Amino acid sequence: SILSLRYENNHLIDLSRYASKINIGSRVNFDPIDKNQIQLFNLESSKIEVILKNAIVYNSMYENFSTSFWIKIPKYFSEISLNNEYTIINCIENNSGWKVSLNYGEIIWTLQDNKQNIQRVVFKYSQMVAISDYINRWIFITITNNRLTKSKIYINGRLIDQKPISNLGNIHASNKIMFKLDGCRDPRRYIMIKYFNLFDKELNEKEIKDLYDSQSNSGILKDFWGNYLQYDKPYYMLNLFDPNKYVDVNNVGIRGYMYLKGSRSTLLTTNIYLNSGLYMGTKFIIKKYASGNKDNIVRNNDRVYINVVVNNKEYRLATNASQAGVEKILSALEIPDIGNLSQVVVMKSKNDQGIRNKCKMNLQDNNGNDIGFIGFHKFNDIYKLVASNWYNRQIEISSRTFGCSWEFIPVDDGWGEKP
Ligand SMILES: [Cl-]
Repeated sequence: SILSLRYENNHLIDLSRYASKINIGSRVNFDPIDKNQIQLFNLESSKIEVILKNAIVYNSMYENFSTSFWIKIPKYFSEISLNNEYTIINCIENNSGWKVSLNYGEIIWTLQDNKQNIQRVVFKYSQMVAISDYINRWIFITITNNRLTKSKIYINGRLIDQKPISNLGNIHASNKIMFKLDGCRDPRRYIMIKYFNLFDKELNEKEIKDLYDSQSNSGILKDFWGNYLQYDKPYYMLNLFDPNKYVDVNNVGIRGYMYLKGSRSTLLTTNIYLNSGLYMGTKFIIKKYASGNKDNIVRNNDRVYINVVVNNKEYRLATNASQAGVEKILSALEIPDIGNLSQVVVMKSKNDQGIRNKCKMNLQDNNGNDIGFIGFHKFNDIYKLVASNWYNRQIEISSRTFGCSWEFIPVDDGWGEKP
């Protein structure tokens, strides 16, 4: 790349061979979990300016170029965000160049030539959706530009929009890239952004997929928002196969069980959003099995215990694998009475090919034999949580199955639901 903006040591740096200078304002926040996760507020002092080396300033009718980054965009909460396009990444000087801008439910790429001809490619996402892949979740952006053909915008490696640009003439962009919310009327607006890159070519579909995969951190489990999953952090649970239900407990102890039951609440602000509630049901807390590692990030193949919170008390997710049948119904046990019940969970973030997939939880007995992935099964018209090796086998012979994929949802200020 010709620009690779990364946090190292105690500063943002360009890791490219150009080592372009970076000026940060006083109100830029870096997430302590991973300081590559940059937070920009709607404040004049919340800005990053890259001073491009002269050699890489864009001034051409013919040179191809691309950009990639990940972004997490908080839910739009009120009418003040309608019909308010605001720049976030600015490389326009003297009315020519490129920029990334946001609006209500949009990510916009703009090219402007030196006669002020414009082309825009746009990603549109709805806030009128039960459970969104995009609202307040880290998503991978890629924009490519071939001066003889098309601009293209990709989301998570998938082509979303393309437009011809061969009618544009000379584009003379800024020698500065300004990361800053410019013209945003929502005082509480922020963005989170990571892994910004600029490339002096049109990336192809394979390069885009490979960049998406390589930047996915796939040896690390992720929460619903795309942040690293953590130990000792309460999470509300979502089963991806039956997303309108939430987890509940039918009594503590081995003679009770955990189950999925309908129906998520409705969150609404008239004409702004209409979503399923996410802060529902029995919270789970992931506990370390292994001694000796201070780190609170949950990694692929980590062994864990799962604690369940019921009326502000913790219990242990567990089962007696001796019960009849392949599907082992899970219970919330008193921790002092866990005895030799099966409770160790292997956490999984990636497939046999090292590609990220949704969180799976493989229950093992105390000898480390698989009891199976945690999902659910219907007994007596109730969707009880289970561990079942049937899931493991289906994955092993198909590489795909349904019911044993989960999301962990912590409270996040980009979502705004009241718990
Ligand atoms: Cl504990």
